[PDB]
Amino acid sequence: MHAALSTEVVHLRQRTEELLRCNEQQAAELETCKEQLFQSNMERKELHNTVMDLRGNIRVFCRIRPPLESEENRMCCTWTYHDESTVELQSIDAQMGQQIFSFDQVFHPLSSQSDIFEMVSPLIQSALDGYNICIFAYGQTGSGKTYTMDGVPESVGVIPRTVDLLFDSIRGYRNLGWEYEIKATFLEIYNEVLYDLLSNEQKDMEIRMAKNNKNDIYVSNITEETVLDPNHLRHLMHTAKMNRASSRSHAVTKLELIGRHAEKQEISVGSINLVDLAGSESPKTETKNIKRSLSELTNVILALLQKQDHIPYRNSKLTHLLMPSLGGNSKTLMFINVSPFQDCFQESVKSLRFAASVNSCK
Amino acid sequence: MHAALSTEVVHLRQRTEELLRCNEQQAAELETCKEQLFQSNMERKELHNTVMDLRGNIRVFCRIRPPLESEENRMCCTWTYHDESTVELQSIDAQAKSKMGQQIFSFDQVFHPLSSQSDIFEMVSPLIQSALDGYNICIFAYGQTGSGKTYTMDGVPESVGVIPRTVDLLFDSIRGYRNLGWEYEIKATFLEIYNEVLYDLLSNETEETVLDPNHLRHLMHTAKMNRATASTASSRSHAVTKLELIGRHAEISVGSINLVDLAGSESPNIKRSLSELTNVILALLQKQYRNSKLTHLLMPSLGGNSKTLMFINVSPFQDCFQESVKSLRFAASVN
Ligand SMILES: Nc1ncnc2c1ncn2[C@@H]1O[C@H](COP(=O)(O)OP(=O)(O)O)[C@@H](O)[C@H]1O
Ligand SMILES: Nc1ncnc2c1ncn2[C@@H]1O[C@H](COP(=O)(O)OP(=O)(O)O)[C@@H](O)[C@H]1O
Ligand SMILES: [Mg+2]
Ligand SMILES: [Mg+2]
Repeated sequence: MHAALSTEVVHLRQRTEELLRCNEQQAAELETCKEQLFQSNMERKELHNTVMDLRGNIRVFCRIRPPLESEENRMCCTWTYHDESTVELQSIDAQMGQQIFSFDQVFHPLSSQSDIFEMVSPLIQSALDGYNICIFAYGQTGSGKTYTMDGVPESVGVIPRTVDLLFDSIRGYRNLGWEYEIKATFLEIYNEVLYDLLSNEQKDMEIRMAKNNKNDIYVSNITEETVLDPNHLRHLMHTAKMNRASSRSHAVTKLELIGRHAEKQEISVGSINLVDLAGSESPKTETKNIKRSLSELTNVILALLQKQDHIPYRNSKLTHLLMPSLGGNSKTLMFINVSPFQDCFQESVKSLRFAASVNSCK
Repeated sequence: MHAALSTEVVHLRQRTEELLRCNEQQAAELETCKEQLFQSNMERKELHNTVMDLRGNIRVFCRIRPPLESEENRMCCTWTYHDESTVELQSIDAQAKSKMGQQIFSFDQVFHPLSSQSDIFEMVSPLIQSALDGYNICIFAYGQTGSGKTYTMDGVPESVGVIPRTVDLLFDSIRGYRNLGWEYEIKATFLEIYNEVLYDLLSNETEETVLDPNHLRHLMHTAKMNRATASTASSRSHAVTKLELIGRHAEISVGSINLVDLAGSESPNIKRSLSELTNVILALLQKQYRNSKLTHLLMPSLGGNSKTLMFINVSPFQDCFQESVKSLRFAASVN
């Protein structure tokens, strides 16, 4: 019947016209809501940045690790916590002035990995909002550096926790229209010489100005993996640590967050630089450059603090590598790891001595 | 053939199922968006608290009231909002931008004339829950007559304000300390001032605890009514409202609440209490009392270790311009 079809058409055009209409109102609401969400996050980002500014763009921490179940009769020095920020160490040698230092926070032998991450988590957000972060673990060998950054399968550290935070955040960000991409890169620094950790073929790399920014950095010939998913990253990390076989080398692991918002044509890029510094201990029993680097690094932070105008980042491979992350907007976390034992008293006092020169900068 | 019109019935069935799927697609994106937008608003407001708590012990909010349903003939000046906390006013006449032509001030928050009573109280909220943690909160209303002070502190039975709204939460909080055990006693109080002569909003010529939510809500409205002031018979009265609290774990958590509705800030009597409050306040901020009955009276639920809060009410009218600028100036001065 032609009349049936004719009637089904007229109805069809009716449902189509009603749907096109109701369909254009959603498009309209979706639009404003989109705009107000972008605008809202934007302010949220700024409100977050203010809080980071108020707690400090450069904060120093202290972490005396618990003693190992295998060597304990080496009477740990005498530790006293004058408050959750100030700590003092005395030696058990029967008779300097005193040895007391202030931090932004002090973690004792019972502070869990989870507890230290809580000092870092806020920064994973800043990196996602386009800021650069640097996280160091400074101290003598055996004091706690590696266990703090990487950790142990039994109890994980800063880096593994950051990746879980990253992917969880990144995943959520999608609901805002941001598509994030992570650039992974791992490297080492023995004698002012850079070594890639995702390859074996020796190749000479070097720090050079970046394409679209003479202020940014670029390491030529290094492996820069574009993370596919957390499996891909887990593979990369395990693979990295693999070839890392030391306490006289600087291990840097950089994750660069490239956020791309398509419909708003806005781009965001921040970076996390997790550094497992080399032993700060003094030579006893040739290690020229290792004392250079560490001092250069601690001088650049001290400069950054007193707002020194022209800073010589190039005076060292490391300080040159992290230069764009030691800049203005940047935030820097510094974990001073320490050993409780007697034999480390003088060494431990050396480490801690950075806490005084940091705030004496006022 | 004409049965060839089955071509269009088919072609249409698709457009139909097309716009149908596309209908259902936008409804999902729009649900996620409102969802996310709501998460993004919460975070923003909490970080905003952390910021205000991190810097000072005194918040300043600015509130611009919309034109009353009866003032379609009053001219307004040009208002400009640059942020959520930066507002500027420009006079209507040219010769006005001839002298320091830039009136722009910054506060912890600026409320548009279309801001709901709930939007306001939402900034105050964080301070009520703070009283049960031991502090002395202090809420103020400042501005000329016809600005929004009373409407903000109290409100209208159709639209409740801060003083009422607190109450609600004040309890919903105790319903939370009464879990493993803790008991509270709401010591309410109601007074006022006229010309340095304190009266009372309860009896006629006076602290009674509260043992019933609506009970507190009663002596509250009683006071509201006992507050018999039709316009300038209230242009010089300071409507204070003490509300001390105490709690012992079921070791006596003492807090407070000091809601105030100051007198018109514009030119007139004495009104020194204000020029006095200002000094007392700027001096506290400077961080280093009986010049007015007011200051002296609430000279403890202030000072150090107490979170205070001030509202600056303004009218969007051109004839108010100097008075407004006078009010923003003051606030800014705190700023
Ligand atoms: N906080 C800690 N808790 C438990 N073990 C720790 C802790 N810190 C360090 N260790 C132990 O120290 C040894 C090597 O750790 P680490 O301190 O990172 O060396 P380095 O200080 O040279 O980086 C390991 O046996 C590790 O388990
Ligand atoms: N934010 C507002 N929204 C709607 N009306 C308001 C607002 N603020 C004040 N008003 C109106 O202004 C009039 C007087 O209010 P109010 O500001 O309390 O005066 P005063 O500042 O002298 O105490 C009332 O009619 C009130 O409804
Ligand atoms: Mg190590
Ligand atoms: Mg009034």
